[PDB]
Amino acid sequence: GSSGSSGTEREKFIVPIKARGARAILDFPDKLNFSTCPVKYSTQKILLVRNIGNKNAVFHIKTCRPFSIEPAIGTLNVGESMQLEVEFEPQSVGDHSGRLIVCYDTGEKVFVSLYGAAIDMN
Repeated sequence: GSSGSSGTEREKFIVPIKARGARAILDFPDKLNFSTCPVKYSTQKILLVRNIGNKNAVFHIKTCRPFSIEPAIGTLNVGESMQLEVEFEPQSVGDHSGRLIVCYDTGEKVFVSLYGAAIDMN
C-alpha cells in the first residue's frame, strides 16, 4: 500500500474550467532526436526556447552523464528567446534513450525523451 505503485501511463494534464492570475510556461519539444552520431566522440545540439507564459518563468533541468546539458537552469522573460546546449556522449555503442525532467519554481514538471543512436563507425 504505502509503498508500491503498479504503474499508469502519463496523461497530459489539463487546466480547470477557468484559471487566471500569473503563470509561467515555456516551449519545449516532445523529445530530442540525435541523428547518427559517433559512440566515442561526444555529441551536442542547440535548443531554442521562447517564453510563452505571462510572467518570468524559472525552469531547472536535472540530468547526468552520459546525458548532460547547460545551463542546467535559467530564467527567460516573456517576449524573448534563448539557446540551450545539450551535451551527450554515448560511451557505449547502441541506442540510448532518456528523459529530461524539468523543475519549475511554481511546482511543475516536464518530460522530454532523449535519443542518440551511437555507432562503432570509429
